[PDB]
Amino acid sequence: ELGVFDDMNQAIEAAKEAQLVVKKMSMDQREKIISAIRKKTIEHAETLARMAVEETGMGNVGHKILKHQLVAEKTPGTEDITTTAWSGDRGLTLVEMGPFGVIGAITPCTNPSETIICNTIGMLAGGNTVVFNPHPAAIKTSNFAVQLINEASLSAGGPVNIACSVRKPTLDSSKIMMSHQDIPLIAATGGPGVVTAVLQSGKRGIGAGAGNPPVLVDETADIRKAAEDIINGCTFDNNLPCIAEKEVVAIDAIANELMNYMVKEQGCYAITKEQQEKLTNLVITPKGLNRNCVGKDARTLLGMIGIDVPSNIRCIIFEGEKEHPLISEELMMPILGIVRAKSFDDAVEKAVWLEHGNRASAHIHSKNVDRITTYAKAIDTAILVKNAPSYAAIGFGGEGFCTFTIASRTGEGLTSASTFTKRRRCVMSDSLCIR
Amino acid sequence: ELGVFDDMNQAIEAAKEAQLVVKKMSMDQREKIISAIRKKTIEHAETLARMAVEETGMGNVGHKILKHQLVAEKTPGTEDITTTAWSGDRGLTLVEMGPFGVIGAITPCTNPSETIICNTIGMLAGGNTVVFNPHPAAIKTSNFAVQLINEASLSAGGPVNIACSVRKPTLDSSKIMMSHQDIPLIAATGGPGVVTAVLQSGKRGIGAGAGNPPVLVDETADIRKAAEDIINGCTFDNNLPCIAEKEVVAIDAIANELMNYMVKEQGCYAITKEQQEKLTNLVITPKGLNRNCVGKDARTLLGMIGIDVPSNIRCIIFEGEKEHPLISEELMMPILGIVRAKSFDDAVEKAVWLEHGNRASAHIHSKNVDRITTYAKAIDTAILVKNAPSYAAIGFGGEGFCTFTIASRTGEGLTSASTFTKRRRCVMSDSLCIR
Amino acid sequence: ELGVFDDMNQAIEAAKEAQLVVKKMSMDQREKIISAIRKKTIEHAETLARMAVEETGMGNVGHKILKHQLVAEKTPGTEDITTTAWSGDRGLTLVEMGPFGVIGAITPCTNPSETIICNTIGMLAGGNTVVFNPHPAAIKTSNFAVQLINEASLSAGGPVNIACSVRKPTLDSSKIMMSHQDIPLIAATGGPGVVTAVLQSGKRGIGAGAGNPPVLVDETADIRKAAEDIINGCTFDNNLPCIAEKEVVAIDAIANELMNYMVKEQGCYAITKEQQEKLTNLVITPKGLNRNCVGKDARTLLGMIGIDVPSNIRCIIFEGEKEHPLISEELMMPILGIVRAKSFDDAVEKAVWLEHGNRASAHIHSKNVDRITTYAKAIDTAILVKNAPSYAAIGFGGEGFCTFTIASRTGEGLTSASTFTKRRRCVMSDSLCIR
Amino acid sequence: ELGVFDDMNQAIEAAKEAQLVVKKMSMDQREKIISAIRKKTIEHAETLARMAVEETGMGNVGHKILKHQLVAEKTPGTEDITTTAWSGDRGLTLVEMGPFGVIGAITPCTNPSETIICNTIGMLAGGNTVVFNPHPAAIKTSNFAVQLINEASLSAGGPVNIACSVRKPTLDSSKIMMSHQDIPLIAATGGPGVVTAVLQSGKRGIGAGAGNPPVLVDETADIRKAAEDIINGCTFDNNLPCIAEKEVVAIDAIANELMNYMVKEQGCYAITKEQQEKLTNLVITPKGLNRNCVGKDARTLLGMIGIDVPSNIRCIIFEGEKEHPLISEELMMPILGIVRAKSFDDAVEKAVWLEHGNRASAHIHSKNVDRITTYAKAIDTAILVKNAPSYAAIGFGGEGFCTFTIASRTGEGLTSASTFTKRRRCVMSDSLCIR
Repeated sequence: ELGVFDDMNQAIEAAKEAQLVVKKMSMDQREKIISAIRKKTIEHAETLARMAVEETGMGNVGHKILKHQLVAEKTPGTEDITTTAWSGDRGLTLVEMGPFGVIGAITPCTNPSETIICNTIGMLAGGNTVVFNPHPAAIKTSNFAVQLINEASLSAGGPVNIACSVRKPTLDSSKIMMSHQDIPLIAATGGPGVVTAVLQSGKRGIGAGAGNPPVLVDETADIRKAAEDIINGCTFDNNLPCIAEKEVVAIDAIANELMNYMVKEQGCYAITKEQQEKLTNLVITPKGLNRNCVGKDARTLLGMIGIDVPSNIRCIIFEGEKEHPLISEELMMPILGIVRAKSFDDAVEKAVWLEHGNRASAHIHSKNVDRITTYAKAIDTAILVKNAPSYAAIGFGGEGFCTFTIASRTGEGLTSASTFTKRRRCVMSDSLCIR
Repeated sequence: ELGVFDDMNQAIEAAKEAQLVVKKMSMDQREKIISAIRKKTIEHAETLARMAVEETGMGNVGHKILKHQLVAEKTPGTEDITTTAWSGDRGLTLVEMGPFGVIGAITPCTNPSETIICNTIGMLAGGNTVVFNPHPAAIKTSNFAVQLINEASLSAGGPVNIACSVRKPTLDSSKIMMSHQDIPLIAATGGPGVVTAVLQSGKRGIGAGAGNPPVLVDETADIRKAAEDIINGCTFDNNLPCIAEKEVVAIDAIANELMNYMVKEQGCYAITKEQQEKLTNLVITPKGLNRNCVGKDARTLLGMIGIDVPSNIRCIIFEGEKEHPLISEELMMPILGIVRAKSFDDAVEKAVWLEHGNRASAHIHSKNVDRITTYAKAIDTAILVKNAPSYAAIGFGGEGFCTFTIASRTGEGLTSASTFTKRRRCVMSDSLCIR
Repeated sequence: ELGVFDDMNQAIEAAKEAQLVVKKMSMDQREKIISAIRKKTIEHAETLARMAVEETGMGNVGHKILKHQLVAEKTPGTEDITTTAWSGDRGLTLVEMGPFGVIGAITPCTNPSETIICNTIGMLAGGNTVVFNPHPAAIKTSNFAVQLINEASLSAGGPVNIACSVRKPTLDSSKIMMSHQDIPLIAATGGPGVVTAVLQSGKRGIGAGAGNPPVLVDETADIRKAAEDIINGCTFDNNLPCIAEKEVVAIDAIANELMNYMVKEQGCYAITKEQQEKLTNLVITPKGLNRNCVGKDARTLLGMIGIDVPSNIRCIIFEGEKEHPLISEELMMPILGIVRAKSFDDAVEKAVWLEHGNRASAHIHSKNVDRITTYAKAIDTAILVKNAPSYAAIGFGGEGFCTFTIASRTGEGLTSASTFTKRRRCVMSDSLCIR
Repeated sequence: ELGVFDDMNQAIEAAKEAQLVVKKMSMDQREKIISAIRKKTIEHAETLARMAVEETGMGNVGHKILKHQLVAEKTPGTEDITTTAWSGDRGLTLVEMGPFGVIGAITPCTNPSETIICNTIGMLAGGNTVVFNPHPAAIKTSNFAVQLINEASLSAGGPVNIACSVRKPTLDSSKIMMSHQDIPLIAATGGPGVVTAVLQSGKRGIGAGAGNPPVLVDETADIRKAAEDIINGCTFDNNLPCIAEKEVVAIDAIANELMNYMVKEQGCYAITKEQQEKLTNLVITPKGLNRNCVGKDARTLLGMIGIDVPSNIRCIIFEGEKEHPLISEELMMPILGIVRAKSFDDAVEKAVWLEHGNRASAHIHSKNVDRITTYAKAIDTAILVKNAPSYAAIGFGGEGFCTFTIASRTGEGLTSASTFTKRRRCVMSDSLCIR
């Protein structure tokens, strides 16, 4: 299988060879390989999507197809590689973005192939190659994505092995990456466990940690549209994405109108105190989160606690305190609690507890510039969406490019090609200021 | 003593308090505190400089005074904090540079107070505070710099403790910083030992590793000016700075002219094979580098092996192979070997071995754009100076700002305020595109 | 008198000589001359201000002193001159901002010395010199400013005649500028008559035309603060500035609260229908605008129609239709009509008529992002201030730099040094891309 | 015929209607219409090219096809429309690029359809429409291009009349454009006569004046490659383009080698003093330039003075003084004199006379950074190409985008969408700085 290897040392070596050609390739040559990856991704997004659902049991196909199309269209390519110039009496100074080399990447089972392909477009654009240690739940999907990219590069004249992976990811294979001297950067896209581990590797780690994104709704909001956007956003790929709304905080005065709209127009099903407890018991085990529930549609989750509901039901909503464990905990499930709030200031405090100091993602619906500003300042997230669904944050219905590696922990924010370069200052003294 | 504390947990706590005021300070308020730090630095550069020489035994006062003046003048302040905007049908998207929080910093005995103050200007500009664990050889100097900054902030209305330090740095106090949960970023300015250690901390580490900067001189160079620039650059603060030229590679045809110029006009003293061996024996011990020699002027080093020379001698030069240990090893001494080369291509290969894969700093004298380009591409350093002394790389006689934390390992290059921020995307959907 | 000449051909020649030195001056040399102009301006703003009031009869001293301090502090200098770089396989391409040469400038009697000095800072920063043909009402003031700048440049090592003027401006002297072959650019800061004339000169004309800036206030606005900001803005330097609010459009529901606040807290005096007609008769003559009224404080204007009012009265307000000639006409007087509006959409239409297709300046008080966006899009002005006084538009209490030459007609917007340069592309083929 | 009208007032009105839809179109909608124009241009470049040659008698088809493909590929679209943001304590300030409206354009018979289409892509990207008054020699070609664009916009959902023209251009129809109140900007791409006329119109004129681009070759140049590049560049589309090399200045020592290479490898034919005089008599008439010679290939021009030469001859070269009228005069003919020069400084002086103060285009072959810098500074052109053919200046084999409207006179340089917008500052006070 193309770009896939029996072990990590082989993956890294192959990748290191290809990178010697990649660092000397023009922008035009890289952009061709990248253009063919975009094309290959679109052509196979149906295959990639059903693979992920079939292998992991999570998410759904129509949303995963859109995810893959967003990656192909809006992931930055070589236009993201830029140069700055200062010139004056003392000459010209240039600052460039040079390659790192072979980058290691650790990728999730939620957006497995989206991450792999987004990372590669970016990383390749900057003259890097990349070696993946994919989540073992999504290994087939992941290595299919890898094989696609090499197909795409083979199509565009080469080289082979711009992206490599291993046939069987383990912890041993990931330990070998993180102590490999040929690898100076690792991008970690995953939970806190893996991110922490890369920032202990002795290499620079770009760390995409977790979150619990709240969405604030105040009384100035368009409430009908707020309902629509929040469910759309929460339920996207069955709540798998890190950015998706996972709990609401509603100003008291409009909280009934919002929730009403949610039931009556957005396919929401309000559960009783009783039903809340059996669902909590289901989705939160003594072992932590229920892997069998993560990324499951709401009809399926309701069905699992013996509640039969119409096929047009797509989200479980209820009103609860912020400590409610379906509210305080990141579930990656179309399960959305509403937390009622006395005041905007109380709303901000509740939202901030709920975000859990992650400074990952948070959302607001308000038409009031002071309100937005207040919330923005206090919540201090890598991402803030105002009056749209969360996925606007990655260019689905909002300005800006797509990524799947949001580096909230180590601070690079929404990663692109430029993230994965080294800065190089070039000082041409006392010449080449033409003024 | 102001900003200085008995232990690291106290340092960090004080710093964390001040940062709560700093993150809500305007740019104008930060820039005032920064303006007063610049002023305080200039007023006390004579004191800072003689302190460093007196405490460490290294460098010299006139050059250290200039180093401090460069920091005050050319370290970026709040103008380095920038914002990007994308607007279109789907609204306005902003990307901002938000504070990290309390940054930890580990600083050297070579440019102790320069680093402390440069870091602080940058870090403060971005809404951070900073806690230092200074090199223990330069603790007095370092903590004097710290106390100055708090004086400067006290002068500008507060707050106290924007920069903190410890009375007695140790390895215990640095371990406490690197495992402190209140600290998400550490800037490490030092050798590979300390940098490696911060990249194992579980936090993002900005890593300023070591080097061995070569300077290539070809036959198109202005040779008389190349002589002048290289000695000036090599001998600056007795070769302490990471960037300074520490070995030459000369195209054979002009190597005699260069070296001749060096002796006859630049205060160089050519040593014999005999004298080379006693100096190697002196400056390289079974314990590694001779701490008693590092940063010593050439008259002093010559004197230590019983060679008496006129006061106008400032650099030891000789012709040798690249493996010669005064040539291959970073000495931080005004000791500069010349390596003769058949051809430009041979010159590039020699220079590349000598740089030792650090991708730190390298230099060239050539008037030929293809030559410069060839060398630049192959040497791939964070810094490349063409036809000037190395310190042009930090704005002394070259375009661009000053830093003392050149992050060659982790890839941020010449650090400034913007380095020490987190990126924040703000998506204002379907409003505030005024076009 | 320094920089001032008997005739325009002499002015231009002297300016052309100085420019030969200016185009070869470093940024540091220009910035020194500029730094001394900033300093000289502050030191003499009291003199400049009382000169203008005393010579023209217009405005007031305290506000003119602040105007001059804004120019000194916030007019961009040589940091406004920037360079862009594109590098790739085909080499390096630079784009620079090169000088025009000798720029001609035509300046107003409202902000005479502010314009002269702002233009010069900018123009000098870019390697130009400048020749002024000052408004004849403010010739003394204007040529004093000129003489100051040459004093400032003399102080900083030269050259003399970076700014020149004529002892006696006329129409003949301005015709000679506009047909002078040594002058490729003219900046026209004045009414439509002079701007039109420069755009007929055969040279590039940068055209700062007139306006009638409306300020919209809706029901979401902070009304008490809206009152404060609008009077402060309208009455600044007795309404002389082009940007200042000159009429209000108020959403009906809060129009009484706004106007009430204006009378009770902002020193406003509401006039009756009767009093409106005698003031209209006063300030609008068969000859057009009453030169004896322009830039007069409200107590003085009220007094002129025999209405005695307390010294604490600073603005004349009344409610009227938009066609009311104190509302529809730019008066440059602290005379501010309020136009009541059924709805936001009606408010936008009224404001748009009132702006008169100038696309100059307009203002809004609203906390609603859709409202702001709607208004912004429809009014389409070079300048839009939201929830502040108009002078925020030039950095008094708002982000961004200062100018006094707002080129609304020819489209360059708020002029700075970069405006007054020529773009130069430099294509270095197949070299100096170091990546 | 689509977008073409019987008279100019109709053209302008139709254009003004379409622009009301264009100013409210998203970037995505504009970029679709633009994408279809790019596609339509490529599909019909063979038709456009042979039309121009057949109608004007000038240039050649293979080069015109490449010209059209460069326009389609490298003319900037809506990515050229950008936004700047400043945020701080006082809020957020945005600067946008808003539409002008209906732009008038005057276009040449040399690159008729290239100009029309390049202008339109740019102008449309910024929310403008455009009305053309095409050169009457190339009216069919020009109006075919116009009709294509409307075809392209019709294909992409509309609107019709984004570009308009007249069936029969005259001076009356161009006078009506230049005095039309619905038109605030005119782009003039043509000789000095038309540019001067637009800068007398009372509107902002963007003025693309003429030139005489010299190419300097010194002794450090790659001479064989210099020969190749200069002929390729000079002879491109039979020397029609404004940018093309039209005379050489050669350092004496390598001038024979260059010229030798030109004859022996580049299809050059050296003419005698005798033959020079009959060609001068041919191509320069008492009426000025010979319209029957402009843009004719060298075999044809040689043939016209009775000199029969092989089909492989593409350029007429000779050695002459700089005043030689085939050297000093812009001919737009593959006629290239070599001017021999004592020294680089003499070479620079000769080149500068030859450029004739146009500050249009100039070229150099030198590997020496000080040489390039010296020449660049003294020649001060909108365009400078180093070591490539001139057409690198527009992205054929050099970094940067394509244009056909190089505004050398009025200073905007290489025009793109951003040129044809008005700047708009938006000051959001004391809100929407999220930091």
